[PDB]
Amino acid sequence: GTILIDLSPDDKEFQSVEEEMQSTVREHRDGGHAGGIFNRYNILKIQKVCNKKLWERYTHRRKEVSEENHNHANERMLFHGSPFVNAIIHKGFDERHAYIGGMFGAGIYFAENSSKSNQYVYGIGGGTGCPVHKDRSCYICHRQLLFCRVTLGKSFLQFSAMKMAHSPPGHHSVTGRPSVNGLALAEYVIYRGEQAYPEYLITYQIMRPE
Ligand SMILES: Oc1nc(-c2ccccn2)nc2c1CSCC2
Ligand SMILES: [Zn+2]
Repeated sequence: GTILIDLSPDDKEFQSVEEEMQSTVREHRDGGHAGGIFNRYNILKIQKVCNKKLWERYTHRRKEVSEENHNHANERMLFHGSPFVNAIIHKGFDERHAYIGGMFGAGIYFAENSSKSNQYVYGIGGGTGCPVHKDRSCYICHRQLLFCRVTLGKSFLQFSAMKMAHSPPGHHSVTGRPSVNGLALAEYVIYRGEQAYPEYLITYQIMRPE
């Protein structure tokens, strides 16, 4: 079902995805332990994911959420990093892709900062790093993450952990907001796979700083 269409570096679409990817980078408090040490990426490839079946399920669910939220789906483009990016782009988000130990329970987690999702590309805590060198800060191996369409609808806002099986009643997602003793950066959780579509597949390296 899924077709990958390579975007050209001169396309305005490639450029706006690239800029979001680069501009939403932050320096993490773990000193790069999980995701590596870098200030920016080398963006090699951005591909559009075209799967009609997945898109239609996504738009059908988006319609439902929107009608349940005063005609506002509250859609945003958000990043997702995962060792499962290949299964995701062919068959969609399902419960294998959930982060069970997440602070808001087993849902699918998205970030508005690419570097946050970069921490999960090789696994939770960055796992054991790249398959070839077992280096969480590998500059050689090429990484992939997704820039996704996410339907948040009416989002339930939290500053601290609260483990849930689904979005609270009358809500369609949970947003972790940044706070003093809490999160450094935002996080967004959906508990239904049809509320995200993996629109862009980004191949990149983290860059070694000067
Ligand atoms: O992009 C992300 N991915 C994952 C993740 C976790 C387990 C399996 C697959 N992905 N977690 C988070 C983010 C970004 S928001 C913080 C949590
Ligand atoms: Zn490597």
